[PDB]
Amino acid sequence: HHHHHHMVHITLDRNTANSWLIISKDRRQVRMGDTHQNVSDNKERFSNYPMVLGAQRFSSGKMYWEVDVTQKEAWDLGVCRDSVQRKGQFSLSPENGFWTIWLWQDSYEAGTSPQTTLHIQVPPCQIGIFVDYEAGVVSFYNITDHGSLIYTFSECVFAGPLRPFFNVGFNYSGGNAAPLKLCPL
Ligand SMILES: c1cc(NC[C@H]2CCCO2)ccn1
Repeated sequence: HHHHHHMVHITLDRNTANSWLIISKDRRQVRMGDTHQNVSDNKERFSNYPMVLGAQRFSSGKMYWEVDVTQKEAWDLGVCRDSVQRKGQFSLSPENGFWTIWLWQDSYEAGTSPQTTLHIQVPPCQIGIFVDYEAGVVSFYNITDHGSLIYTFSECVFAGPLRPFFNVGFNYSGGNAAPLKLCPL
């Protein structure tokens, strides 16, 4: 792809994080802690899942960023509306304000409703995410496989400002402790 020149510097918003997440000093990495991280509760925190938002809000233009997922067994990545539900149970779908892909149990899927199987020959270690606000497009790229296309959501109805979206996943297995990292430009 040729989206690299739309690169944006994303940082994580601590205030939105589930209370078990640990965000690095530079706000560029996030991982699952083994306990509550001793923060107060607030209406912005995702309560039920190990999720966090980027601080940046997008309402126009073209934006691109990359995320490192090396050695993880489970994660969700993409964008979401600023006004998505934070508390309780919900599914990741465009109807609920999410445009996402994930890894779960050795398969990759797009967060449509119902979910769509992805066809990935080279398991990615870094994911590229492209948003074209005006066109209503969210695309995902396999950086490990020379930028090959993973998935495109088109005809998106964003219906609000967008924020970068992250889920580090649970670590019931002991094999999913590794962080998500925002990769340098
Ligand atoms: C199972 C459930 C846990 N709940 C506390 C936090 C983590 C994400 C959702 O809320 C923590 C660890 N194992």
